[PDB]
Amino acid sequence: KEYPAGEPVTMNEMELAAVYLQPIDMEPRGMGLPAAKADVHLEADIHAVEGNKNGFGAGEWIPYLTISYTLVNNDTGEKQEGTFMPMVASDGPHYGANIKMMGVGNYKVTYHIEPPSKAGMHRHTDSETGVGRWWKPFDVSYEFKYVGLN
Amino acid sequence: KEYPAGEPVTMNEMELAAVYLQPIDMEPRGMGLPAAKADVHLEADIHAVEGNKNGFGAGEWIPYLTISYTLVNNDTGEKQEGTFMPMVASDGPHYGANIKMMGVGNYKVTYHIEPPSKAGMHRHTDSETGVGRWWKPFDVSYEFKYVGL
Ligand SMILES: [Cu+2]
Ligand SMILES: [Cu+2]
Repeated sequence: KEYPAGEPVTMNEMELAAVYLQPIDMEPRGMGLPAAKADVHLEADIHAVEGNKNGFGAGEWIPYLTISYTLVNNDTGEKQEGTFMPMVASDGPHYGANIKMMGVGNYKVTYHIEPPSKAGMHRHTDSETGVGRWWKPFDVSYEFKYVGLN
Repeated sequence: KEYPAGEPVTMNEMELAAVYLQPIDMEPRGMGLPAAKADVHLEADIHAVEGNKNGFGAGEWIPYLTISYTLVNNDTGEKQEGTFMPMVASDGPHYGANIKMMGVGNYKVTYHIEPPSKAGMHRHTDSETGVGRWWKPFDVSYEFKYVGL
């Protein structure tokens, strides 16, 4: 049971979507909220589309991103902020975190995305094997209605 | 991927090959060997194969690995230790480094490989979407004859 958070959007030759699930157990455990103390596992789903200039083929996961989120309950104004961790689940690698939500309501979440160069991935720059410069850091936002999972 | 280094190995539901090519330029050339001071760019080409239990589909690049190498010129006995960086080129992501070789001859290179957990990748362990435990760190070796480029 996976829940869409807003609509996927394409920016910088990547398709970027936000989704959530019931809370997960992660290894290493003890980092972040345990499933029992969270309402959802929120993810950033990010893959190359056709035309990617940074060396990724269409559909490939984009690794080494640094992603922060700012989550606002629009009904109350209460917010929370954090960073996602890279992880892998049975249908592949993604970025995510367990999240305790802030009640039923209309939410907005914004993901601030930093390119792979900022977490240790290097690019070939020669004419023979090289790729283009990385895109500049950017934001994407999603609006969704949270009603709980049960 | 220009010059194959030995034969690919399939282990831990990954195919692992070594290749080298001419020295390349890297952004921003940080802690690494400049192309003008190197003989080759040596790479680890590592992708999941079918039955991978760690969440990767067939042919997918394995990200977040930590890889070091031990390179031995078997003819002279001279040894070199170093590490690879994650790297993207026109044909996709890989791990590699510019390397100064130790003369022409028969070589062995061993890659020492640590799983994505060491570089900060977490795993779902839940029943519905969880994956198996990571494999333990391991070595893969390649024998090749280096004659220059
Ligand atoms: Cu997740
Ligand atoms: Cu490289």
